[PDB]
Amino acid sequence: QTRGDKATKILSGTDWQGTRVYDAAGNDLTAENANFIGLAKYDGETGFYEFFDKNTGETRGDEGTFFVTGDGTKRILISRTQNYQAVVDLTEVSKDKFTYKRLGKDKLGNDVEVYVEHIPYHGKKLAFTNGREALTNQTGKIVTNKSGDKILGTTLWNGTKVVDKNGNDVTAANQNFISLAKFDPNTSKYEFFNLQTGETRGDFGYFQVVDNNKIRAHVSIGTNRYGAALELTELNNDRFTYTRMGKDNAGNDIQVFVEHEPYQGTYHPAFTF
Ligand SMILES: [Cl-]
Ligand SMILES: [Cl-]
Ligand SMILES: [Cl-]
Ligand SMILES: [Cl-]
Repeated sequence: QTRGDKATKILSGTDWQGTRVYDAAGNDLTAENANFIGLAKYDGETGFYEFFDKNTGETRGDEGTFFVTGDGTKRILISRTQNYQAVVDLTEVSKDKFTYKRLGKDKLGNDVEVYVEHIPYHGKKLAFTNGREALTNQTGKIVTNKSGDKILGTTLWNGTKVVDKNGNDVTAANQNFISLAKFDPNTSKYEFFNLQTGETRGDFGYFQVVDNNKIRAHVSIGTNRYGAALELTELNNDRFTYTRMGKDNAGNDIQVFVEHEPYQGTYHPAFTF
């Protein structure tokens, strides 16, 4: 069990409610950062979260993938309904108290570091509006009795091939998806690098393999901020493959499958963050 695994178990064990927002000195800034206060339901098994309104109990319409980094230091959210991502530094994860810090506002409207406290919620029984759906795309063995993250951590990887749903090669139509990829399971850091030059593609941040090894989720904190929760269709020491939208050889928009295998080139890329 990692420190992230321990945190995730605690987040999954109860519903939560934000209580107060404080600066480090304990000045109450809740009214100036009211939007940081709501209810939450976390399901570690499916790597899924949903937020609800503190006063009414109704969904905030914000659901998606969450995780805690392996080292226990950060929570990542990737919203599939509200088109954002967030990384926050965790300061406590205990059965009676969950706290993170981030940027907020003081009474004069200045930027300050604030701490958002939460305690267990025992009000309305909360249910996911949608939940993690079934994921049924598969192109090879998907290992489930070992940590997905640890499988990615075994080697540098590179994209080797892109195929359509019938196995037709469409790699030349999707070269933008072909990178040298580095994954660190302990820190949950990933970075993509150019295969020709060894240099970062400027796409880097935090990743985790979630949902019984069926999703690779990541958030880019680089030049172009985005997140993704990509369904894995093969995952083992020889190969991993995810599916997403791409192009066919004619330039039509189609479902594609991006295969990766352990990298055999000469580069030994370093994280640039
Ligand atoms: Cl998601
Ligand atoms: Cl393991
Ligand atoms: Cl082919
Ligand atoms: Cl394997």
